[PDB]
Amino acid sequence: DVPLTPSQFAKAKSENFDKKVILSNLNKPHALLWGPDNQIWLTERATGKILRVNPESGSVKTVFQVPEIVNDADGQNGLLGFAFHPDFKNNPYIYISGTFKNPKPNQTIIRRYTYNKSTDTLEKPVDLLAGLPSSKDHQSGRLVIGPDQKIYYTIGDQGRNQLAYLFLPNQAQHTPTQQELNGKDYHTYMGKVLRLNLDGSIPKDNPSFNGVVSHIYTLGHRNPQGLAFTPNGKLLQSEQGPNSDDEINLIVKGGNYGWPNVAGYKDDSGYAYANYSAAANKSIKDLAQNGVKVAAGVPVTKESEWTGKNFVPPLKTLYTVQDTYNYNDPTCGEMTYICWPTVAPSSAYVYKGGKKAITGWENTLLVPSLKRGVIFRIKLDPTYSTTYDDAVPMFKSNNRYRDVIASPDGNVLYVLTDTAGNVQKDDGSVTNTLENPGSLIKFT
Amino acid sequence: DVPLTPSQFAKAKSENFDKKVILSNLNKPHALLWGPDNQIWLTERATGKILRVNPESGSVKTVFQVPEIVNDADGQNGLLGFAFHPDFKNNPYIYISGTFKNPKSTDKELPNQTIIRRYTYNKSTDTLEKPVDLLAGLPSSKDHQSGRLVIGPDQKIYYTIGDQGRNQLAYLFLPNQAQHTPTQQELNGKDYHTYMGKVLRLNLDGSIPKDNPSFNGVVSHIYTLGHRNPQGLAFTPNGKLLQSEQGPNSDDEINLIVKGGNYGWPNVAGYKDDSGYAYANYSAAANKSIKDLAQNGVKVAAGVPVTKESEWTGKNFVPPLKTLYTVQDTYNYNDPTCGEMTYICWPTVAPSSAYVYKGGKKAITGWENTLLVPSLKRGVIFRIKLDPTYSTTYDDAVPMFKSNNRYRDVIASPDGNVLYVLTDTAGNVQKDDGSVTNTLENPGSLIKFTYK
Ligand SMILES: O=C(O)c1cc(C(=O)O)c2c(n1)C(=O)C(=O)c1cc(C(=O)O)[nH]c1-2
Ligand SMILES: O=C(O)c1cc(C(=O)O)c2c(n1)C(=O)C(=O)c1cc(C(=O)O)[nH]c1-2
Ligand SMILES: [Ca+2]
Ligand SMILES: [Ca+2]
Ligand SMILES: [Ca+2]
Ligand SMILES: [Ca+2]
Ligand SMILES: [Ca+2]
Ligand SMILES: [Ca+2]
Repeated sequence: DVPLTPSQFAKAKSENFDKKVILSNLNKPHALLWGPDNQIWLTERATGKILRVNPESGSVKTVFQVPEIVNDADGQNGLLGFAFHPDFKNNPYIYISGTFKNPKPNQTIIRRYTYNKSTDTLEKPVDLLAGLPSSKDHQSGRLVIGPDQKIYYTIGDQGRNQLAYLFLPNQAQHTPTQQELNGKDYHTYMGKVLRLNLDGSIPKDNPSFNGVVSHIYTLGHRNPQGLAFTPNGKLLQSEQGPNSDDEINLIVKGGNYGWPNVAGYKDDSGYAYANYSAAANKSIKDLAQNGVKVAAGVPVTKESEWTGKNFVPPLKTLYTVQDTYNYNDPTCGEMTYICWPTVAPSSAYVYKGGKKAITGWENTLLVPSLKRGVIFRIKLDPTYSTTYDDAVPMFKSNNRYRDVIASPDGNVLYVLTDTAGNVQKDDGSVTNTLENPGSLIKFT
Repeated sequence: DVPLTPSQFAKAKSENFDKKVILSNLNKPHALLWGPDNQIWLTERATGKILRVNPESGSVKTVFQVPEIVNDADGQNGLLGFAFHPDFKNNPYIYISGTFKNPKSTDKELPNQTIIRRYTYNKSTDTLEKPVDLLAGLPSSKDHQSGRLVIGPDQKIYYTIGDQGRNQLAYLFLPNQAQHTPTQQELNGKDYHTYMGKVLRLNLDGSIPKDNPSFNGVVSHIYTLGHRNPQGLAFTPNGKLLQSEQGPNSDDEINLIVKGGNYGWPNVAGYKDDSGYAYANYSAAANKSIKDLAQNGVKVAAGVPVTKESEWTGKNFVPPLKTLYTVQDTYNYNDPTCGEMTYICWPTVAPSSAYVYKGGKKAITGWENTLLVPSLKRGVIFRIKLDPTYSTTYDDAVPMFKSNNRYRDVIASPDGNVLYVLTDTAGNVQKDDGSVTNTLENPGSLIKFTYK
């Protein structure tokens, strides 16, 4: 898609909705879910707390706090995954993923907790899968259980080939060896959508890569923070691209999603793969022009020059631009990245409507934007095969939307907001003064 | 997708297949189908003939010649639609569409109508009898007629009807109707002028299906709108409707036909990316003596209104699964390696058809869930892979059977180890070096390609 202008975003205030803050003092609220008790359960990434807010009153109780969660003030790590069991009534289990120190600097662990209604807390912990990659960047961590009862988990590319991890060789394309996988060497589990049994083991019907079946379901992802199933069993996803091509992808078994060789469509438009991990002298500066304009010494590969297999394109990109696009926009003062042709999707929620269904939102995908302070409504067709028209921005505000769910009746939306950060105001300029820090707000 | 280079096309020779010309010098062979009698049936667009060929022996027989078929030697009109009834044994019906004089016209060009008609096949007499007009009075012209006709899993006739070439070449100043929809009043008087650049869905008796999508309040024969020249149309085993379509100077498409979907033509070619194309409305040109620069709307003569794809106020837009090809605004549409024929070097392939490879007891390795797209101007058969559910494409369109021929249509034998293709009798094609020729290796031919 084509970038919306600062003007277009500013006029997307969603006047037709009543805004109402439920919670205010929250420490990096990450994910929120509609609990099996008709209560909203959210998480705090830094602290590892699992709250339970009464959606009708706003009363909150700290159910449990995941112990030893590591969190870098400058990072995206901490308590990440968070899901319930499909049949909670009969199987009261909660699934999470978090950043924990690795005695042999950190690892990522997918852990199952056992819910005790009597004491109303989490007990009997079992590690489903550990030794997973960890860094301060692009951890992703969306954890959902599918219609097949499998754990679907997104694990980012750890931020390799950019910023702090500029010269680390991106492994979104890398797959494990039978020998490594046999030694629980999950170093390849970067930029992947994992699919695992409820005991952390490898599903026997998982896709094969290099003659090897592992926990990998799909590959070639950057920072896929959005992951949600549709009423008909399809897997929609939202992902963060580089200076461009944030995506809405349809996850399919064994599908290769191109990162880092391809950002968005394979069109050689506005992005080229500049591999800094192969640069001669590692002193070379990343010009931050999305690979379109690079410093001498860095091997650049056109997406069209990629010799990949099973490449699956996005259903939509926010946004795709041409090579003439200016990645240094003066409108964003110093924070030049906020003026990049992206929206920074923090999640992906599939709106199931209800007896109070918002009119015209049938088969829509809600995608919250961090940097743009909007929540996108992406309409798809009844079969969830394609998108109709564009991504319509909603609830414009000086806030960084982190997640979003809807009530059963489906007339009220609950969104989480970043405790702090940079967001684009009504003009093209930027600010770090967030209107609603670490909050759970409700739109009716 | 990004355009292949002449050299990449050139090496797509396909040595892994045996090339064997069955027939030659057919009169503008258009569509071929695999008959129930395990014999190959093909159509001759100009003459209106229906030929039955013996796959192994090559014996031809003119089974039937559709009477009054109108065809301009220079146009894309004539006998178009050609389909058998799914259960041909119980229901021996052949469905066609063709250009016929319209006694009820009021124009120069626009003197013809397109008619979807049913024929009954007589076993012992071996010819088509008892003709039944199902839907007549359909738009007609020399350009973009499309005319693919398939019978859907729902027992409905699905038909592609091009935008009639409006807004280009000989119809440059005619207002494109791809996005237009019929009023009830028009539907009552059987006025189907708006049936342009559409995928029609109609009952077998030719009436409007009660469960057809609505467009601006009216349920008509329209299933999907906003098409240019959709020559490819084929159902996948799981009921999905795949389609191939010709774009302007760029953005040929592989589309997934979705009920009520707006495929955007002419305001959008390929993705809504505002890249390489722009909608220049020549019918609204200030001074109409102006010329069409043929630079895909990026650069147009003075006086012609131009609307960006992003400025398009349309709804239900469905983007293509793949574009052949998409390029940026800096693209040079005046490519000197094609010289006098500046159109063949454009980032397009002129997809001539769309065939779903169903495999079989001798299926080709790795061809599961593929879509064979014959290219006219590139002399290749693109093999496009999709996932098992036919939801997405895998990788790019791979060129096959490179040759100085205009591939028109393609099918596979039931066992799946041989491909049968039709080539144009005359026309332009890109040579291995990127330049143009009209010297076709196998003019109006029926070629069989057998696998390893
Ligand atoms: O393209 C951008 O301008 C931009 C902005 C932001 C942002 O504002 O937080 C992120 C990203 N990109 C991004 O790629 C990304 O993976 C990301 C993660 C986060 C986050 O807060 O967890 N922000 C962002
Ligand atoms: O862009 C092109 O270079 C190009 C080439 C050709 C061709 O080679 O026939 C056609 C077209 N475009 C085209 O747009 C088109 O609708 C078309 C129809 C036909 C045909 O033979 O029926 N060719 C072509
Ligand atoms: Ca980004
Ligand atoms: Ca991708
Ligand atoms: Ca791209
Ligand atoms: Ca064309
Ligand atoms: Ca289209
Ligand atoms: Ca376009």
